[PDB]
Amino acid sequence: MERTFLMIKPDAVQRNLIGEVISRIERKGLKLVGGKLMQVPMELAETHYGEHQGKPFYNDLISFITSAPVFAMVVEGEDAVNVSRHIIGSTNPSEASPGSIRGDLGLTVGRNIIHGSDSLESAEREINLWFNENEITSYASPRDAWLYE
Amino acid sequence: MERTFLMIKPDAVQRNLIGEVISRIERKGLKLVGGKLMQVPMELAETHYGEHQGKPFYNDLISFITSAPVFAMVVEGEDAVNVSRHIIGSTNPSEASPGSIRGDLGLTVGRNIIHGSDSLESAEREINLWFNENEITSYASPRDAWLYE
Amino acid sequence: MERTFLMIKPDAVQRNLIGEVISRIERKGLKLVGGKLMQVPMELAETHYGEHQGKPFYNDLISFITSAPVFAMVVEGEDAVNVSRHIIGSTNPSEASPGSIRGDLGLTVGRNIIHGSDSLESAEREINLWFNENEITSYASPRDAWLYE
Ligand SMILES: Nc1ncnc2c1ncn2[C@@H]1O[C@H](COP(=O)(O)OP(=O)(O)O)[C@@H](O)[C@H]1O
Ligand SMILES: Nc1ncnc2c1ncn2[C@@H]1O[C@H](COP(=O)(O)OP(=O)(O)O)[C@@H](O)[C@H]1O
Ligand SMILES: Nc1ncnc2c1ncn2[C@@H]1O[C@H](COP(=O)(O)OP(=O)(O)O)[C@@H](O)[C@H]1O
Ligand SMILES: [Mg+2]
Ligand SMILES: [Mg+2]
Ligand SMILES: [Mg+2]
Repeated sequence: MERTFLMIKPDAVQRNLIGEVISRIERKGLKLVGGKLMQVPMELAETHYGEHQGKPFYNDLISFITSAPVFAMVVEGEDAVNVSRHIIGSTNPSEASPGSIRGDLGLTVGRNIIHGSDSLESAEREINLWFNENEITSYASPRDAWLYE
Repeated sequence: MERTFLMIKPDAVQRNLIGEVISRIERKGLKLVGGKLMQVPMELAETHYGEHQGKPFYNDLISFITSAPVFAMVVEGEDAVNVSRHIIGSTNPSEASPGSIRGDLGLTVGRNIIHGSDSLESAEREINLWFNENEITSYASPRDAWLYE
Repeated sequence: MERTFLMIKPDAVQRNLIGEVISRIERKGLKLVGGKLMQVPMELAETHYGEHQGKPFYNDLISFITSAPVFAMVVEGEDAVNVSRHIIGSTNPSEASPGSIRGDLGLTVGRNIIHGSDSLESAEREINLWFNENEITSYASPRDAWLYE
């Protein structure tokens, strides 16, 4: 089944919102298949956020993401990449739909709760960057027969 | 006052979200006026969803809706039909607004949690199809003085 | 730091939705810095809602806002006026996004749960009108370093 990379950022961690973010992912029908609380080393931060090296927020992003643990996830489900982006909401929490993770819990664009892969291509890159395959489980669940034709 | 027919589908029943969906309806201010847990007969499913007869998903539609019990409901309030459609959200859960029942809880279009009548006339037909009048109660909520001018 | 005036209306008070409304404000990141349960004198209502004096709904507005107590608040945070309106949703709960306070909890345009100031000008006006400076507390919170760069 399709997989994406999700990551609860240090603002949500330091706000004691880990369970609440997870609940939103779970209740959507997405399956957690990889999951670890970890500190992000500088090298990992930078390769993760490589595409943004040009920009004025870059230094502040790298600092932020490396300032306290994140909860990194691999998440499975039909159309999982676009589904997750949909529930996460716009990069800017003031544009994100109410009801979305960022919309409900994020205040500013730079501190916006959670990351999700932006495409299949960047899902497979990020999943490989953050996880080894031995860290990723595969398992059938009761509700699987009810989520899918 | 205006009434609509809502039905918590088998996916939400088998995922144990009955209470959660009812709560979404109740806090919107809609009044539950009829409700029963029931298995859907083949004949009722087919007449209820007859407008979809030769669409590719129809056989799946009919097998799903008959596969386990549903929670059938008559709900009352000003503009109940549209108000209900609005908190249910789009047919496809990944189009449905975050914060809507389908946006938050459904994963795929085939398994989208809850049904609501799509028009005033389809509400009266579906209400009549699913309930006899002696199944529909009549009562004043203390809250009404405050939902309306 | 930018601040705005939010007011939980007698309909949410009379449906016992006070904590639930306050929770959506808090979890967005907004900091409650002033707050008080109070009956609204007629003159306070009239000056707060003076703009609408001509309109056909004005008399209903005044009677409604004075029918039971309200919860008056001053809330603080970056872009607080717009951020507040965003989570609150459109005046009409039927056009407000699912997931917003008005979309999930309101039923009609006149019984729509909460007020927020509509610009920086009206924020300062409403805060001054409803509160004295000595009822508005100023304080560092733990989360602050995680909401903002
Ligand atoms: N204008 C900005 N100011 C500060 N930080 C930003 C800005 N734009 C993006 N960021 C940070 O960079 C992260 C990645 O940006 P981008 O990849 O465009 O969005 P997304 O995280 O939604 O995929 C954002 O989630 C955010 O934390
Ligand atoms: N493209 C599709 N693939 C699978 N199932 C579908 C599809 N379109 C509709 N359905 C199913 O048929 C039901 C009724 O369809 P429709 O009347 O168009 O939507 P709604 O239920 O939003 O009014 C939907 O609730 C869904 O269960
Ligand atoms: N057509 C209407 N009918 C009844 N009440 C209305 C109407 N329009 C506005 N109101 C009431 O007056 C309040 C103030 O109106 P307005 O400033 O237009 O909206 P908002 O409160 O979203 O800033 C609304 O929250 C609502 O309680
Ligand atoms: Mg991106
Ligand atoms: Mg339809
Ligand atoms: Mg206004």
